[PDB]
Amino acid sequence: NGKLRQWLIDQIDSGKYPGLVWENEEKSIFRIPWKHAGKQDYNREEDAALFKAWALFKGKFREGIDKPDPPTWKRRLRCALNKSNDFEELVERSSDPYKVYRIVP
Amino acid sequence: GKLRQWLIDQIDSGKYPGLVWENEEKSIFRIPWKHAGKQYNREEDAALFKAWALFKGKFREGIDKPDPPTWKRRLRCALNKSNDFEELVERSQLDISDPYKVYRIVPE
DNA sequence: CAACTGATACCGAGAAACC
DNA sequence: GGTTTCTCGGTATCAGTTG
Repeated sequence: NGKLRQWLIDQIDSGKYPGLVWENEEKSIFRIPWKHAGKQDYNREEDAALFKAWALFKGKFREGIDKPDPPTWKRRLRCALNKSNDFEELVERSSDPYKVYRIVP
Repeated sequence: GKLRQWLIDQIDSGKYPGLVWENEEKSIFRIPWKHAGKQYNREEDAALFKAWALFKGKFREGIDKPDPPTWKRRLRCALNKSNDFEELVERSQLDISDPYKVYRIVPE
């Protein structure tokens, strides 16, 4: 139970994802890159990495077993972030597009 | 456990399309497992889940608001957890038009 | 129907709530 | 002690939009 919140915090603190950064000292709001896969500025490795990391973490994707599908990984994390009460996107603040999310206690 | 019989009675009834026996031994059956849209036979397909909530007194006409999603859910959570039935995943078919799941009645 | 979306239907694991 | 429902935290499909 409650794997998403802790996992995403760990992924931000990890520093393995460029653009996945905190935006205040309290570690309560963060920015998340949201590049479109069609556009040219879409570096496949770096812009799909966090979604692939969430599919791997939950066992939905297994390397060398299943066909990669970045669009499904993207949709899975978005649907999860919308559903979860722990996160709330701040829309008035969302070439390098992104989203901003606040963590609620 | 009123489920295990309740179900053979509804199969032998045949009051539900897509809900058939698979052998003359009365031991393996199909149960339709369609995904709702926004509504396309929203009452023919919901009949079994309605029947189950009516039976177990979870839905009394004129007292509760109808709710197809939770009628199918309850019946499905019951069938999967039940010990009187097992699913034959190798024969289930969730990738066709008019899809279904196949179960076996274990004797006891 | 490529990628993407919100809204909604759906699912399984415990945790109750019944029987 | 034995079945069925309830909770919860996600995941999947629908009916479109290009977010």
